[PDB]
Parts: sequence; C-alpha cells; structure tokens
Amino acid sequence: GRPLAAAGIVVTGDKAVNIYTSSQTGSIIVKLLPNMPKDKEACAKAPLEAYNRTLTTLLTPLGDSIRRINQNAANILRLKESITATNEAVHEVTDGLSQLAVAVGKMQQFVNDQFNNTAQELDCIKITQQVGVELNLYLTELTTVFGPQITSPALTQLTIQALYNLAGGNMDYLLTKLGVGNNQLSSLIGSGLITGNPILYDSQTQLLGIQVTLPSVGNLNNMRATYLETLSVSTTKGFASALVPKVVTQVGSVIEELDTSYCIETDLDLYCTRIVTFPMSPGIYSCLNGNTSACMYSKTEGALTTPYMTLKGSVIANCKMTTCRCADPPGIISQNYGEAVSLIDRHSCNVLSLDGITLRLSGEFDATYQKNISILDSQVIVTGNLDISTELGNVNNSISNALDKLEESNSKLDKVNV
Amino acid sequence: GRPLAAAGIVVTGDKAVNIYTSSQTGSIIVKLLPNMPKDKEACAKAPLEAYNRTLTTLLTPLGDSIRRINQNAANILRLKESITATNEAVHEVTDGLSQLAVAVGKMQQFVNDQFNNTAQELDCIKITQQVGVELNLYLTELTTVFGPQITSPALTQLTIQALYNLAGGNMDYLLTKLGVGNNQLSSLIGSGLITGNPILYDSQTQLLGIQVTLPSVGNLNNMRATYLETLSVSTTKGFASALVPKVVTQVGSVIEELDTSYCIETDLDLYCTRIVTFPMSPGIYSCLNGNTSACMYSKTEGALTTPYMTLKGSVIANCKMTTCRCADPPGIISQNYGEAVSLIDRHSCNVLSLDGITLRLSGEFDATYQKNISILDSQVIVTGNLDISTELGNVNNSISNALDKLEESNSKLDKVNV
Amino acid sequence: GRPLAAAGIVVTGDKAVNIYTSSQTGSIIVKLLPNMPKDKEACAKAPLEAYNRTLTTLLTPLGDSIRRINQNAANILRLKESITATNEAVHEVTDGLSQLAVAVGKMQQFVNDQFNNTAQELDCIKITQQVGVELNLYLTELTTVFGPQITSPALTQLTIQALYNLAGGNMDYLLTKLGVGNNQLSSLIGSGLITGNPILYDSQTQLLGIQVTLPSVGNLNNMRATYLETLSVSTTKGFASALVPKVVTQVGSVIEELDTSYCIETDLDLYCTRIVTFPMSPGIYSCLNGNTSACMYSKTEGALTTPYMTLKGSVIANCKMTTCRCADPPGIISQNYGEAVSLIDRHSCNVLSLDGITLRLSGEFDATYQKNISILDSQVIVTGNLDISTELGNVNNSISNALDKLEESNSKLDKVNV
Ligand SMILES: *[C@@H]1O[C@H](CO)[C@@H](O[C@@H]2O[C@H](CO)[C@@H](O)[C@H](O)[C@H]2NC(C)=O)[C@H](O)[C@H]1NC(C)=O
Ligand SMILES: *[C@@H]1O[C@H](CO)[C@@H](O[C@@H]2O[C@H](CO)[C@@H](O)[C@H](O)[C@H]2NC(C)=O)[C@H](O)[C@H]1NC(C)=O
Ligand SMILES: *[C@@H]1O[C@H](CO)[C@@H](O[C@@H]2O[C@H](CO)[C@@H](O)[C@H](O)[C@H]2NC(C)=O)[C@H](O)[C@H]1NC(C)=O
Ligand SMILES: *[C@@H]1O[C@H](CO)[C@@H](O[C@@H]2O[C@H](CO)[C@@H](O)[C@H](O)[C@H]2NC(C)=O)[C@H](O)[C@H]1NC(C)=O
Ligand SMILES: *[C@@H]1O[C@H](CO)[C@@H](O[C@@H]2O[C@H](CO)[C@@H](O)[C@H](O)[C@H]2NC(C)=O)[C@H](O)[C@H]1NC(C)=O
Ligand SMILES: *[C@@H]1O[C@H](CO)[C@@H](O[C@@H]2O[C@H](CO)[C@@H](O)[C@H](O)[C@H]2NC(C)=O)[C@H](O)[C@H]1NC(C)=O
Repeated sequence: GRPLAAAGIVVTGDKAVNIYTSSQTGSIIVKLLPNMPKDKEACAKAPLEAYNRTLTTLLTPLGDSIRRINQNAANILRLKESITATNEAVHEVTDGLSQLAVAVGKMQQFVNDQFNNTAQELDCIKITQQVGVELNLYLTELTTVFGPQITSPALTQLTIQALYNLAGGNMDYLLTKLGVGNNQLSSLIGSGLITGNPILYDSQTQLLGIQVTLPSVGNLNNMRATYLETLSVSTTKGFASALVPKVVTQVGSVIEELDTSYCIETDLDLYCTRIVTFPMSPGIYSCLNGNTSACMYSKTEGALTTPYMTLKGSVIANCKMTTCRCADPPGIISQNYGEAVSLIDRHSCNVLSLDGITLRLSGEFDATYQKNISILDSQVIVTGNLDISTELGNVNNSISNALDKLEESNSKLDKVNV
Repeated sequence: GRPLAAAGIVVTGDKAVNIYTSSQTGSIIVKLLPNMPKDKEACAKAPLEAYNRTLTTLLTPLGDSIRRINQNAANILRLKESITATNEAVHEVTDGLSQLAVAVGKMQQFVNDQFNNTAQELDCIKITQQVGVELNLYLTELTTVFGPQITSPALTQLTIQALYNLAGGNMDYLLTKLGVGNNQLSSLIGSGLITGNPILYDSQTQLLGIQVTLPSVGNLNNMRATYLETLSVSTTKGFASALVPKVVTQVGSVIEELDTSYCIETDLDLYCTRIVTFPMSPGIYSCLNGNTSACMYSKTEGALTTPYMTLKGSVIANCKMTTCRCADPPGIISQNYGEAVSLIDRHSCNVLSLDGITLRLSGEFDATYQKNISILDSQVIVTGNLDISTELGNVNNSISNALDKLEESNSKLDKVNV
Repeated sequence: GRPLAAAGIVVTGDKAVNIYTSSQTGSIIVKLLPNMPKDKEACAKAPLEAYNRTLTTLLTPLGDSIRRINQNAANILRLKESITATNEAVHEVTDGLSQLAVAVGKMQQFVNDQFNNTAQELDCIKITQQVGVELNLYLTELTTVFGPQITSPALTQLTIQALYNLAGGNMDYLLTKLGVGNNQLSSLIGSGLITGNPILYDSQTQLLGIQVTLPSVGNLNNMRATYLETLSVSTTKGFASALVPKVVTQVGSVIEELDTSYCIETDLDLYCTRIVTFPMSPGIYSCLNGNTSACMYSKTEGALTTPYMTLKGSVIANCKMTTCRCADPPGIISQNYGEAVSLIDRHSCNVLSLDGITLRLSGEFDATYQKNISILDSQVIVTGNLDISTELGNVNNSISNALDKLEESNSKLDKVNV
C-alpha cells in the first residue's frame, strides 16, 4: 500500500514471480556462403574468393576452440600517248581505292571487335560490383546477428534476429510453447536464459552450427514479489529505523519473506529455479497490511549512514533529519506529518542538494546520428568528339565537281564528225 | 553419492576447484590500415580515402575517452578538249581521295586513342573494385574481433580471434603457460578473466593499441566443489527439510563447507582468488558419506515455499506432497520409497503440471539462416553492330567494273594506225 | 596503513564512494539511410536498393519485439571509243568513292555514338562503385556503434561512440552535468549505468529511435571504502585468523563497516544507491588505526582452507605456515617478523609454487593484427592496336604516282598542232 511510507518503509520494487527451466533445445544452422545465381557465372568469382577467405580468417579461431573441446599524224599519236598515260593515272587511283577500301574494312571488324569486346567487359564489372556489395552486406549482417556466438565459444545471450529466425518469424507461437506473454519478452531476453553456443563448424562448406537453449517459464498469478527498504525516522527510542525484510511475496492473505538467491531478477520479472519463503514476525505482517502501529524500530545504524536513497531516478529522503534544498525551484522541501519521509522527483524538483552531495533529478539529451555521402565526379577521358565532316564534306562536294567536269568532257565528243 | 537423495538432498552442481591470479599481461597492436600493394598505384586512393575517413569517425570517440583518462581539224581539237576535261575530272577524284585518306587516317589514331584510352579506364575500375570490397571485409572484421574493445574503454572480455592472434596461432602453448587444460578453455573465456582495454590510439597512422590481461590458474585435483539443495520431506517431526550447506569441497576423507565469495563460478569450473572452508557438524559429514540416518531435519519453511525445483532442464519434486501430472505421457508420477524425492526429466515426461504451474520438459527448434543473392542484368547499350559491308562490297565490286571498262578503252588503242 | 599487515590483515581494495540516480533521459535518433547527393542521380539506385533491403532484414526482428511490447578516219573513231570507255571507267571509280565516303561517314557517327555511349557507362560505374563502398562502411559502422541496441530490446550498455554522439562531441560538458570527473569515465561506462533501449522504429523511413538513460553521481570526498581480507597467522591461541569486516568506510576519525549491497563496485569507483554503515567493536577500530595489539583472533577455519590468496596479479601468503618456493629465481621466500605475511609479486618472483598449486606471477604476450591486401591484374582484352598505316601509306604514295602519270598525259597535249 502507501501508508507504510509513514514509518520510513518505502516500496522500491514490484515484479511478478516466475518458475523457469532450461528444457528447450534448438539448432540454428547458418549458411555463411549465400545462394549464388543459377547462371553460375565465374564473373563473381573475384568478390567471393576474398569473402570466403575472410571467413576462414574469422571463423578458424572459433572452430579451433571447439575442435579441441604527216604533220597531223604526230597529233593522232600524241593523243594516244595522252590517253594511254591518262589511263595510267586512273589505274593507280584504282589501286589506291582498292587498298583504302581494305584499310576501312579492316577497321570495321576492329572497332566492332573492340566495342563488342567491351560489351562483355562492362557487363562483368556490373555483375562483380553488385556481388561485391551484396556479399559485404551479408558479412556485416552475420557479425551482428550471430556476433555473440562467433566472438565466444561458451554460452552467449542470443540476438533478437537470431531468435526471430529460430521461430521462423512466427513469434507468438514460440512464446506460447515456452509460456511467455507478449509483454514479457523484453525481460525474458535480458535474463541470459536465451543463450547459444557453436557446436560444429565446417571450414570447407563454411557452415556454422549453433546450439540454442530456451527456458520454459510458468507464470504465478496473485503472487508478486515486493522489494522493501527503510530509512531513519525518529521514534519512541529516538532516531531509529523500521525493521522489515528486503524481499517479500504475497498470496491472498499470506505474506512471507522471499529468498531471491534461487532467482534471476529483472526490471519487472523474476525468473526463479525454486521458491523458498520464510515466516516473519506477527508484528511485521500486521504492519505491511496497514497497521503502522505494529512495526518495531531499532538503532541498528552508524553515524556515516545516509538519511536518503535513490529510487527510479528519484531521491527518497527524510527532510526533517536533513535540510532538503531544492536548487532549480528555490525553496526548502518538506512533507505533511502523515508521511515521515519525503519523496523528491522530477515533478517537484530538477536539482537537489542534500547533506554532502548534490544530485540532479532532471536532464534531457537529444542527438542525431547520420552520415553525409558525397560522390566524386571522375571526369572520363573517353569522349565521342571525332569531327571528320570538314574532310568528308570536301569529298561529297569534290565528287560533284568531278562528275560535271567529266560531263563537259563526254559532251565535247557529241560534236565529232567522221 | 546417490543415496543422499533419499532425504530430500539433491546434488545440483559438480565442478573442479581452481586458483587464479591476474599476473599475465599482453599488448595487441592492431594495424587499421592494411598493407597496400607494392605497386603503390593511386587507383585505390578512392576506396581508401573513404575507409580511412570512417575509421576516424569510429575511433575518435574511443581515443577521446583515453586521451582524457579542215573539217576533221575540229575533231582533233574536240578530242583534246575531251581528254583535257577528262583529266580535269580525274584530278578532282584524286583530291577527294587524298582528303578521304586523311579522314580515315585521322579516325585511325582516334578510335585507337579511345580504346587505348579505355584500356586504362577499365583497368582502374577492376583495381578500385577489388580494393573496395577487400577493404570493407577488413572493417567488418575488426568490429567483430576487437568490437568489445572499440565499443568500450574499460575492461571487456576478449574475442576468440583476438586471443587466437595473441598466441600467434599456437594455442596449446599459450594455455600451458597459464596452466589451462584443453577441456577448460570454454569456461576460461566465459569467466571474464580474459579481458582487454585500449591504451594508445594514433589518429594519423590509424594504429590501435590494446592491453591484454590473462590469468594464471592452478588446478586442484582430488578436490571438487559440490552444490547442494534440499526439498521438503515428511519426517519424525512432520513436513520438514534436511539441513545441509549449499557448497562443499571434499579432499580424500575431509569434507568442509566452501565459501564461494572469493571465487568465480562457471558451468564446470570455479576459479577462486582464495579458499575459505568451514567445519560442519559431525551429523552432517556422516550423512554426506551415505549415513542418511544422521541428517537432522527442521521446519524452517513457510506456506508459500515450493515442493519442487529446477535442475539442468529438469524438475525435482516431492510427488507425495504434490500430485505430479504428466501431460504428454498421461499418468501420475511417483517413485519407490527408496527415493523420498522424484526426478522428472525428458526421459520420462515431456510436459508436466505441478501445483500452480505447468512446466514443459521438452522442445526442439531447428532453423536455417541463409541469403538468396540475385544479380540484375543491366543491358549494356554498347554493341558492335556496324554493318558497312553492303557499301564496302559495292566498292570491291564497282572497282572490278571500272578496271574492265578501262581494259576495253586501253584495248581500243591497239587498233590505231599511223 | 601498512602495519596492519603484521596481523594477517591485508588491504585488497581502495575506491572512492559515490551516490548515483538514474534521473537523466536522452533520445538518440539514428538515420539508417544516409544523405544522398543533391544530384539525385538514379545511378546509385542499385547499391542502395540492396542496402535498404538488408536493413529491413536486420531491423524487423528488433522492431517486432517492440511493436508487441579514210584509213585514219578509223583512228579518229577508235580514239573516241577509247576515251568514251575511259570516262566509263572513271564514272565507276566515282561511284565507288561516293559510296565508300558514306561507309566512312556512317562509321564516324557509329564509333562516336559508341565511345560517347561508353562515356556515360564508365561514368555510372564509378558513381555506383563509390556509393557501394561508402554505403557498406555505414552499415558496418552502425552495427558497431549501436550494435548492443540492435541486438537486444532490453537495456544494454551504450557505446562510447553512441555517447560521444549524444554529447555532440563536447564531452567535458556532458560529464559536468552528471557530476563526473575526467578520470572517472572509464569506471562510469563500465558500470551499466549508461544504458539504452530502442523505442520506435520506422520500416519505411528506416529511422531508429533509442531511449538513453544516464546517472547523476555525487562524489563524496574524505570518504573512501576499503576492502579487507585476512589470512591465518599463529597467535596466543595458535594458528588463528584476525577478525575484521570485509568493507569499511572512513570519514576523518570515524570508521564503520560499509554495506555494499546497495552499491555497484568498479576498479576504483563505487556508485551507490544508498549508504548503510554499521558500528564495529572498539577493539576493531583501535586496530585499523595502527594498534595491532587490539585485534582479536579466532580459529574460525577448516583444514582445507588456503594459507594464501590472490591480489592484483600477486600472491599474499604466510610463508611460515607454507614453504614458498620461488621457481624462476631459485630460493625459499620469507619476510621479517615485522610482517606476519609475505607479499610475493613480479618484482621478486616470476614463478611460484605453494602447497598444492604452482602459480605464474609473470608473463608477456605481444602480437600484431594486420592484413596483407593483394590485388589481381585482370588483363583487359581491349587494346588500341590498329595498324592500318601500311595500307594508308600505300595510298598516300600511290596517289603521287597517279598525279605525275597524269602530268605526263596532260603534258603530251602541249605538243599538239592544228
Ligand atoms: C573457402 O576457402 C577455404 C580456404 O581454406 C577453402 O578450403 C579448402 O576446401 C577444400 C575443399 O573444398 C579443401 O580440399 C582444401 O584443403 C581447403 N583449403 C586448404 C588448403 O585448406 C574452401 O574450399 C573455400 N570454400 C569455397 C566453397 O569456396
Ligand atoms: C550533414 O549534412 C547536413 C544537411 O546539410 C547538415 O545539417 C546541418 O545541421 C546543422 C546543425 O547540426 C544545421 O545548423 C545546418 O543548418 C544543417 N545544414 C543544412 C543545410 O541542412 C550537417 O551539418 C552535416 N553534418 C556534418 C556535421 O557534417
Ligand atoms: C586518415 O584520415 C585522417 C583524417 O584526420 C588523417 O589525419 C591527418 O593526418 C595527417 C598526418 O598524416 C595530419 O597532418 C593531419 O592533421 C590529419 N588531418 C586532420 C586535418 O586532422 C590521416 O592522415 C589519414 N591517414 C592516412 C595515412 O591516410
Ligand atoms: C531462398 O532460396 C531457397 C532455395 O530456392 C528457398 O528454399 C526453399 O525453402 C522452402 C522452405 O523454407 C522450401 O519449401 C522450398 O522448396 C525451397 N525452394 C527451393 C526451390 O529450394 C527459400 O525459400 C528462399 N528463401 C526465402 C525465404 O526467400
Ligand atoms: C526500404 O525497403 C523497404 C522494404 O519493405 C521499403 O518499405 C516500403 O515502404 C513503402 C513506403 O515508402 C511502403 O508503401 C511499402 O509498403 C513498403 N514495402 C513493403 C511491401 O512492405 C522502403 O520503402 C524502402 N525505403 C526506401 C526509402 O527506399
Ligand atoms: C603479411 O606481409 C607482411 C609484410 O611482408 C609479412 O611480414 C612478415 O612478418 C614475419 C614475422 O611474422 C617476418 O619474419 C617477415 O620478415 C615479414 N615479411 C616481410 C618481408 O616484411 C607477414 O608475414 C604477412 N602476413 C602473413 C602471415 O601472411
């Protein structure tokens, strides 16, 4: 209840009681080498060759710690020597063309077998690239999901992902088989009852095997363990402390001291191997129900003992035995006689100064973790800036003048008599 | 032994005793920047520039927390003007060829200095690629081997790989120097005695220094600590519990209670700073040897105390004070009078329901962790599909007709008289 | 002091006293997807597509555990049929040129639109490459900085980097707000008071949210807790042990026993929720000040109790009740009567053998962790080795002979009469 805080007794903890047993075994088999494409191309043989190599460099130590555990007549002749020499000049132009047509034809299948020789080059780079990145993502994924197991041979608390994969996704089913509620997983994992340890590792196949161990818990209703602490308050004796156990468990109208030696405690759940309770004095039970007039006090204390304590980011102090100075909101703190002890939290004070120390009962820290990616523009020297049109045009035009200069020639024959 | 389980006393733990001391220091110096090729090419300057940058973004915080701690006469003339104009048409075809031969020659050293300009491009990409992947593998390798040390300044349990590297591979030698057996490494690492902490980090060289601390253990034979717990069994008094210590150590015929406050316990090994034993009542020693008739009982118990407990995934319960209902294999469970307490495990029951809770004494979970890699086929627009043969052929053929049309011309002169 | 070691009492621990409270909350919001370049190019859509995919495959499990919690006349005619056929041979050479000039022009815009088609290909690969590597560095960076939080839903000890980012770099300011000194951070983080747990995760935006919890500590000067242990030394009784508490706290001239149940201990700092001290016998206080003649002894011990213990990599043993054999430096060890107990460390012995075990008080292990990167030289088939100069030259030269063979023709006409 609450009136028990009128005798220096304050409830610090309140959690449910559970009984567990490590009677659930599993076996997660991890395939270090991902499933390569059906194409089976040896173009990704480069990124993988290095990936598989960094696996042996990373797993061997782990596997090691397991394996060991007339006058005109001269003109008619001159004309002959003129056209017999003209044909001599045409036969050469023909050789220059019949050999240049080869220099162009030879250059055809060249640039063709060089662009087609690049079509298979760039094709490989894109594949190698994708694989190189996709393969790195996996190695940085395993060292996160199964890090704890890779980094140590002995039992290590599993990873959510590792467990998520174990249940095959269907989590609500896994929990039910163990007897765990939805609002109890956070504490279940944070208890070290979900451990795992490597068992068999193959260097060749790169296939890691892990042995999982899960607990079977049985919740106990109507039974809740309560943690109790006490401060110093003046009484009939004078400056004494209330006498109450540290941990108690209640069922209906039965209250007894709980031995937390057989149990693993959390923030809101206690998983116990066994339950051992002890009978408490009748004067104690009477008090814990509300009868504050039943609690016994004693001077079991020294001079260096503190008149306060910490509870859930708060400070519970006796402000009549110590001046509670509230800094941020100026003024001295106190409480009605109904409560022998004052509770100071964030709702009434941000900075407090007690006898000796100065605790800060408030604070806020908001930060952002991001990354600014900047890519460099590597100017590629490769450019398509070949301008041979100035020469090409002078040909498409020079040919025109060669055709008409011939037309005049061929038309000068239309005027020949005989 | 086993007959002690006839008085409600059950052996839960059984481990060897060890004496240890943190008198072994080491120093692992990690080279964050790998050994670059002797070629010293500045083609891998891109992947490294970013890698070295993410190291300072990842290590600075760590280093920070350390730095601060006639009528025919007209024909003879007409023929002249016919061939003087024909040569006029040949001189132009020559200019068109002598300028096209340049347009082709200029295009030669172009595509040549563009394919050769690509031969050094693709060459760089392949290098950059390999480095980019190889360098990522290392960063995802260090955050796994030396993660614990990078993530925290204070002492942190080393990684198998970190230790494996420390011993230089030869592990059997390292253990011998510390006095550790082969079948004792699993517990040795899982004790937190193999810790390490960063000491000196250089931002420039990217060279991390870690201080290792190893224990020197001395095994004690003939001495084994045994953990003992007790349940409630009806006796001369009626509904009482046997009185026996929690931890005891035996040597030959000497049995005494062991103080486990100076020791770190494991699954099968206890590493102790010291050994403190206490003498136990003669009535106790007599019992632990086999004389069950010597053990004393007492009603040190409450009403909320459990009539059972958990042991190695099993449930040891008194099935005469509580109805043990076996679910999976229907039927009530009990045991011969020879054993006051019943042991229920997987070999006799898969699901049990006791007074209050229902524990599951069996379960199997097999899962597989893999990754399906699928690469995309980026169709490269670059193709070698230049078909200039239709035009090329029309030349290799048109030249033939130009050669024979000239042969007729040159043969029409063989029939000239003078 | 030191004279207390003349009664078998040795100081093992010496740390400062602190009062803490979890009254400091923070919220680190992590942007899983980095800030892409302003260019917004879809050329990095490949590496990111896979990166974002491995995030959902890595975070969903985490988010899941939160969402649910004449005769010559014949000659004048023969000459006509000679040049009319010669022009017939020139008109064809013209067609072969006017069609080859097209085969070259068509090949111009081809290799041009294939090199320019590659200029945008290589450009993309370089971008994709840089992004692929830069993006991998981030995923291997987060699984290290926020690994503990990604791997578990419940509270987990933060990472230096995570905290460094929280304080926005300015660390000296953060500590001051909590009341932590510079030479106290190592112990502060290694206490589990700097915890954090995921609270909200968005699958779409890939934005992780973590709730941070920091303590507010108030140092206590003039007060230092001291850990005390005792060995067996012969006295008036004979073979007994000194009687002194395990932990004590002193303030000025006030010495009392300290209850370390409310406190978290470290290597040099104790962070306590509260301080509970107990009064000790006057005979005890007198001794701890120096009056060794005031300490009481008792035979509270068994036969299996050890005559030694471990302290900071050393062994404190009674070398008059046990023969201390120093191995490395041969000889038996002992100490002046002034000190009832001998302290054996590295400064006086490297290997020791006591009654039962043989501890090694010295050792050094230096190792180096590095990586040798070797890149492969993938010979690119793409080469610029087109040598069409042998054919090109035969044209540039054949044209010369065609020009002069025509010059003779055109000069044979200069000798024509009419
Ligand atoms: C990954 O690399 C390791 C490197 O050791 C390879 O291990 C070899 O496995 C073959 C069989 O596949 C054995 O015959 C060899 O003895 C191993 N190498 C040596 C010399 O130890 C392994 O093959 C690689 N995995 C794959 C499938 O690529
Ligand atoms: C990364 O880039 C972002 C976006 O440009 C930067 O965001 C800035 O944040 C600061 C506060 O920390 C603001 O004052 C600026 O206005 C923001 N800039 C803009 C234009 O958005 C951020 O500074 C960069 N991160 C670092 C530290 O390099
Ligand atoms: C890795 O990157 C860091 C970024 O800080 C580099 O640090 C520089 O180191 C040089 C000496 O090599 C110093 O002169 C500079 O002051 C440092 N940079 C600054 C401005 O802090 C470091 O050089 C890089 N490492 C290598 C070898 O590439
Ligand atoms: C990845 O690919 C593998 C191989 O194709 C898939 O394996 C399937 O596994 C399921 C059971 O989980 C079987 O029912 C199928 O027959 C398997 N397929 C084949 C053809 O082998 C697997 O499903 C894929 N992983 C996921 C979940 O995407
Ligand atoms: C990263 O990948 C996830 C894969 O689930 C994407 O999730 C989708 O988010 C869109 C909105 O952006 C939803 O409409 C879809 O329903 C989600 N996919 C499905 C089918 O679950 C997410 O968009 C990706 N992130 C980015 C920004 O690329
Ligand atoms: C990686 O390369 C380095 C540098 O070559 C090697 O360094 C050698 O280290 C050993 C001792 O471990 C020396 O004996 C050699 O002289 C060193 N070699 C040289 C030339 O420096 C190292 O061996 C390589 N690492 C491994 C194990 O492959």
